[PDB]
Amino acid sequence: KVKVGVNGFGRIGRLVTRAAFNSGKVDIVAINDPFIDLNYMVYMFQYDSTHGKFHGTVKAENGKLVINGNPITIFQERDPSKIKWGDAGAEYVVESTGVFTTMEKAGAHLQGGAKRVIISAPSADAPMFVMGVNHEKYDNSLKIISNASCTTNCLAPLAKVIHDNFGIVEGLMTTVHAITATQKTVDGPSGKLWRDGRGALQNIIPASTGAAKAVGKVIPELNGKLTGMAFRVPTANVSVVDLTCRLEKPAKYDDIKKVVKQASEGPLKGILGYTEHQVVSSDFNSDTHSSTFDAGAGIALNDHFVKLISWYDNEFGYSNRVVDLMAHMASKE
Amino acid sequence: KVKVGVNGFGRIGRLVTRAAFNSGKVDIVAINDPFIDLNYMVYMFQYDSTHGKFHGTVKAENGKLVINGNPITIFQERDPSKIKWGDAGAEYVVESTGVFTTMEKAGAHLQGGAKRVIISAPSADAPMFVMGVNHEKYDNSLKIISNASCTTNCLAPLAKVIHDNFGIVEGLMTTVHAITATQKTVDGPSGKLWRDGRGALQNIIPASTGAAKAVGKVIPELNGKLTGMAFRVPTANVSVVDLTCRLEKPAKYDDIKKVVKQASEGPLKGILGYTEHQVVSSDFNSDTHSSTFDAGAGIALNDHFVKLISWYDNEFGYSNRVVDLMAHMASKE
Amino acid sequence: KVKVGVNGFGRIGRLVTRAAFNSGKVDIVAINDPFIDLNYMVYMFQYDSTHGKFHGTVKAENGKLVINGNPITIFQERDPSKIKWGDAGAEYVVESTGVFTTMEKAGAHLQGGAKRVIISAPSADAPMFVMGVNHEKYDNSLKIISNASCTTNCLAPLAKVIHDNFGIVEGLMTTVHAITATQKTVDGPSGKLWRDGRGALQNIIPASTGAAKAVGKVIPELNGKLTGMAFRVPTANVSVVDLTCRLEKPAKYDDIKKVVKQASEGPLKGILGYTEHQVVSSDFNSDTHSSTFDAGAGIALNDHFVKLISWYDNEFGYSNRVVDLMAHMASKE
Amino acid sequence: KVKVGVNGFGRIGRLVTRAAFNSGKVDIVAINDPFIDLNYMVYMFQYDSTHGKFHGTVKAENGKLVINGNPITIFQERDPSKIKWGDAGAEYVVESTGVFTTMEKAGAHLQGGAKRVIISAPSADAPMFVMGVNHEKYDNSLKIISNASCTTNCLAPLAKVIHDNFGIVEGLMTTVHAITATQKTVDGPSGKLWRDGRGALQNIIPASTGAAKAVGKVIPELNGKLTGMAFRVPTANVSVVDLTCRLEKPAKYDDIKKVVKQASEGPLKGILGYTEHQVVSSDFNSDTHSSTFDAGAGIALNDHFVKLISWYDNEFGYSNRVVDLMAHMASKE
Ligand SMILES: NC(=O)c1ccc[n+]([C@@H]2O[C@H](COP(=O)([O-])OP(=O)(O)OC[C@H]3O[C@@H](n4cnc5c(N)ncnc54)[C@H](O)[C@@H]3O)[C@@H](O)[C@H]2O)c1
Ligand SMILES: NC(=O)c1ccc[n+]([C@@H]2O[C@H](COP(=O)([O-])OP(=O)(O)OC[C@H]3O[C@@H](n4cnc5c(N)ncnc54)[C@H](O)[C@@H]3O)[C@@H](O)[C@H]2O)c1
Ligand SMILES: NC(=O)c1ccc[n+]([C@@H]2O[C@H](COP(=O)([O-])OP(=O)(O)OC[C@H]3O[C@@H](n4cnc5c(N)ncnc54)[C@H](O)[C@@H]3O)[C@@H](O)[C@H]2O)c1
Ligand SMILES: [Zn+2]
Ligand SMILES: [Zn+2]
Ligand SMILES: [Zn+2]
Ligand SMILES: [Zn+2]
Repeated sequence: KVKVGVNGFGRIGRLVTRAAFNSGKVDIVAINDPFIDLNYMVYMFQYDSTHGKFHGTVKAENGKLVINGNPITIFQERDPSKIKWGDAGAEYVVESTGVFTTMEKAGAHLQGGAKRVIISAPSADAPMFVMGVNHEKYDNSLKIISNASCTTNCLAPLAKVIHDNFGIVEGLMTTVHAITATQKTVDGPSGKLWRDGRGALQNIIPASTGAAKAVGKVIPELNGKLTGMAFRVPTANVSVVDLTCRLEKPAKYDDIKKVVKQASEGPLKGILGYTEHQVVSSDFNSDTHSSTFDAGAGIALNDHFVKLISWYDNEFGYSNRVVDLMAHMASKE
Repeated sequence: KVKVGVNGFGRIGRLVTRAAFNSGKVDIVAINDPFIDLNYMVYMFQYDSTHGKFHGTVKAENGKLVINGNPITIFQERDPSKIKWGDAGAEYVVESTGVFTTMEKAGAHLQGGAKRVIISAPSADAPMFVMGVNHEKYDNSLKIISNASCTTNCLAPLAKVIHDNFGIVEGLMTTVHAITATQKTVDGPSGKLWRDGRGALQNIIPASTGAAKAVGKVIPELNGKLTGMAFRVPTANVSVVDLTCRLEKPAKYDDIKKVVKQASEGPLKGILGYTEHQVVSSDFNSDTHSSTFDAGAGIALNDHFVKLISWYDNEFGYSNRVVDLMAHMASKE
Repeated sequence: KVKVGVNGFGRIGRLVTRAAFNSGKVDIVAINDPFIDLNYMVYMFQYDSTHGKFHGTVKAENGKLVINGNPITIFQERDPSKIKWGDAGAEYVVESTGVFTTMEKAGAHLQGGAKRVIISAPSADAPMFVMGVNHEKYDNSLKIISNASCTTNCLAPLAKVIHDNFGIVEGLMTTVHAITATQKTVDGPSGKLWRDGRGALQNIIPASTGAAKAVGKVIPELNGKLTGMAFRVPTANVSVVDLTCRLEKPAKYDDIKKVVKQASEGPLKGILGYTEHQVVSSDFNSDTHSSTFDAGAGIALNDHFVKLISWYDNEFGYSNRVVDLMAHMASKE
Repeated sequence: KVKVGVNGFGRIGRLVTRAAFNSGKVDIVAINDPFIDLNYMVYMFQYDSTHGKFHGTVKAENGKLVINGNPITIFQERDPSKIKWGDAGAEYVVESTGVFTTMEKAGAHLQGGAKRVIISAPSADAPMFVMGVNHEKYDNSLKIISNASCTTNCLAPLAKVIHDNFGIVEGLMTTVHAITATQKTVDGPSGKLWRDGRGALQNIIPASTGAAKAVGKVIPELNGKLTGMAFRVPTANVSVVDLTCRLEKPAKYDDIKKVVKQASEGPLKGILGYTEHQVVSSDFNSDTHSSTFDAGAGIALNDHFVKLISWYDNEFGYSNRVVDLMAHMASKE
């Protein structure tokens, strides 16, 4: 129902578009990318090394990108304030380039007639939402918002359930994360982040992440109670979170399993998964959950100190949450 | 000085043999491996995908393996009780096949004339030793011992320093671990451990490990205070430990850095390393430390709750510790 | 329609089973594998790192493996002459273990009541067949046959078309081949084939193959005119043939493209594919063609000397050809 | 003797610098790279994922990069015509950015006082030289020259020997090539070469190359007689050439081995290697040969039609040839 524009046709832009057409919850009507012409867009959308060939039809016709017979207007503007979203009918714009994450910069899309802007990344100052956690705090006065990061969307739903039931005193998170586009095939320049320049095929690479701290924004009672770090490893997709936390109320591991499984079947269905299967990362490729609790992999030292494991398709889970968030916003109009 | 036999000419058997000849601390005089004949041993020892070509000479001569001009008796026995270690002059035997890790099974080497046996792996019942941590507890009545695991040798020196200075109330460990010979190139059978059969090149694979619990055997005061788990990831060598612990006495992260650095320059020199450089895993390939604390990668939530990161070459550090252990044993005879 | 037993539930056994149910062309009614019990079979068949979760249902019930509601008798015999195929109603048996590839050994399945045996690998003595090339030479007198290799199934249909139209004077093939189960995660023992023991993740590994020579068996006119070799590279699936040949009749590259495309739309439809897209190996993952000609990738030096490139999913193409061969056999009785 | 500046401190720029300090044949006195400042250069030079830590000392002092006690002037200019090479005493400049490969663009270094320029890549118009093949055709009138590509340096020495002894009528080349810095970690934009944008970890990627045709420039008698293509595969370093050629004179494979071994021990020593060992790509990491003939890997169809295999460390062999070529140029002044 709501008509959507996508700024950037990178991994996130293309998979948000894919999720939109797969789920049908929103209608994509425009895309902007200065570095990718129409014929090339067709190729990049249709073929995907990680998620396979698109399920449906894609073609160029009359200067438009036509996906499942739905024509999409293509822009090639470097300056977001110059994109004519309004003339194309785009109401919501997904800001997925990674370089306009502030209110100031993302807000440029409004000048072109966009009504609201969803930043598909953390923002220094735009309000952040995580589906299943605080999305009900959204309201119509908000024209520029953020859907946080893939890792925060993994951690927050699980932290919510654990905190609601047992109370997190403090927690430290590690994420073992699949490689991304910001990394390098061989040792190359990454001036602000030296480790991240090192060859991605050859190395386990430690990295900082604000994702754990960010959970404190979407779950205010956990402000200051979580932090963490990441390791990048040479897999193409799917990542995993390891949350080590101290609990205030006693929590037998079997009681933890019960409340997570109950959450996965009710209010967080589709967002927080639960499995007891002997899974490995490839079993979550193209999985649309934000977070899937791995009952078998986690371990408790005692009833107050536990390590909890949750898998996430860092591409597909997040992409589908952007769509879900827009669908929720549209329902509130 | 002490003459050594190696059972199992694998990753660890070969690299123990390299360490012995590179350091000169022990003399290898016999090798048994029923799945590698003499001419094949020359090839497997000389060329190493991970650590490069052997620096030295290796050839087959008169039915012996000759390394740097030293002849080595070669056995081809499946049954360890049948290996004639005594005839070859092997006084200590490194049990590095992976399949004889109880005192009962490893003790078979005594029937062929070995005086002592060092199991290159955790043992359900053999006393375990970690160089720098409890090796001075070894005494001459122990004919069969264990050098623990690569992961225990990483965690224990660091845990020793943290516990000695601040005390560890409780800790949970994750290791991000390189692939090993027990894993599979593509999805295949592993009936006792289903996740471990899944393709190692494609997957992040959670795995159980007793390594953190074993730290409580080499540091008795930590008995019951540590446990953990592992993720196998697609790198051919070098692993990393992530220790999340609660301290009984408060420490600023700078205090922790100070005492670890001091330990690495003094009593744990060569065993525990310390760095502030922007390292990645390949920077530790062929590094002979048991453990190298990564000061920049770690993070503290508060003065009592911290995540400490330490790197280890799981092949090369451990192999050198096996040699160091035997040298220390021989000094006690 | 024909009822089928599978000996060995491995990459090929499982994917033959998956192809049978996906296509519906034969009915699997029995499976034997001593190293994978019933509950483990469910897991190994349902989850696949390479091809994703099975599209359908799989469970254990009443001692049977049930796939899409169809019950399958499960055997656990090490000795093929003891498998009761007849009692389970299996008429054809796919011998996919890799260790019974001679007529003498594969013939053991006839003792337990199977009528015909199809060896899913080259055989020293069983007649070999490639669908689209010589399958019409099959006849009802043949009780034990071979479906050749994945590489032979890629090369032969392409060779057939080129030879039929232009005449191959001589040809040399290279295949760049994905890793397989016979390879090793780290440098390990492979006594008959030393290079194949070297770590698969770390190495390009040259290997001998009789695949090109074997084309001269399924296309007798090409006996002695083709041979080749392979390079194993660190990808989990999908391989590619590079055929360099001298042609007797002049052949502009556009003429080669024309006759290959024509073949792909006619007698070889589903076996030999044709593309002009800018493809890479992952675009062929789960592609059921034996061979897909890459028009853009090949190159001609002149009208008589050309290099032709053809892609193949070595797992899925071959599996589907085993099923197609059995369906063809069944149509003759 | 000759003093050298390096433009572009990348894989080749850094390894040229390493090769220069290791061999002592030339003196590096200046480096330009606008994307790598002085402190970062220390780090990038000292640590190398592929070739390990620099053996020697490296530090920043007084605004100079100091390698083994030798100070190097550091420039940060995007525009090559603005680099003050003369002031720094740099007589020859290695042009290794990958973006100034024509004589007109590379000639910009003369404006800042360089005397000669060596392009570390093929050039559309600069004369190309391969050490051991046509470097004696260099003369003092050539102020801007090219060292060709890594692949051309592998193929040309081998082709010289084969052509000299047996005569190459025609040949077709495939190179199975390690990934490079121009490739992408995950599917991303490569608008001119779509396949090259596809994830390098996940894919075998076909690519065009002028390397075989270029052999016809450095060996004029082979003009028009060779072409070829490449497959990029997921390994971080070391590549291999597969040369399929028709010979005019009969050449038993043992005779081919004889004359290649002879060349490797005499006129082409240090450039063309020869092995009969069971090698794999990692055995050539940091190998300084341009080309190493793999006797056991090649195969003959008959006396006039053969496939010859040669390995090359695409980073390290080539970097050493750049240094060798500059020292030879200096000897002609
Ligand atoms: N690889 C590491 O990082 C590492 C580190 C610490 C400890 N370990 C442990 O060392 C031991 C060996 O591990 P690995 O990585 O070297 O494995 P590996 O497979 O590379 O080597 C084991 C070997 O022993 C041989 N062997 C098998 N059965 C034998 C028998 N009956 N008699 C004699 N030889 C036999 C095999 O042919 C092979 O060479 C294991 O217990 C392992 O858990 C490994
Ligand atoms: N994987 C490919 O790309 C491919 C392609 C074409 C042909 N092939 C051929 O198919 C055959 C199987 O190859 P794979 O890739 O599936 O290897 P695999 O290791 O995955 O399969 C072998 C299976 O056979 C089982 N097995 C072993 N011994 C057995 C016995 N006595 N009785 C019953 N089952 C037994 C094993 O448990 C295993 O599951 C080989 O001959 C191979 O050359 C493989
Ligand atoms: N890597 C190989 O295997 C190999 C082998 C032979 C030749 N080459 C060729 O050598 C050249 C460099 O290749 P590479 O693999 O080292 O790539 P690279 O990306 O690792 O290095 C390029 C370097 O040049 C720098 N640079 C970019 N623009 C610059 C500018 N205007 N001025 C100064 N520096 C600039 C970059 O920061 C980078 O450090 C290319 O032409 C390549 O084709 C590469
Ligand atoms: Zn306190
Ligand atoms: Zn036979
Ligand atoms: Zn019938
Ligand atoms: Zn000084």
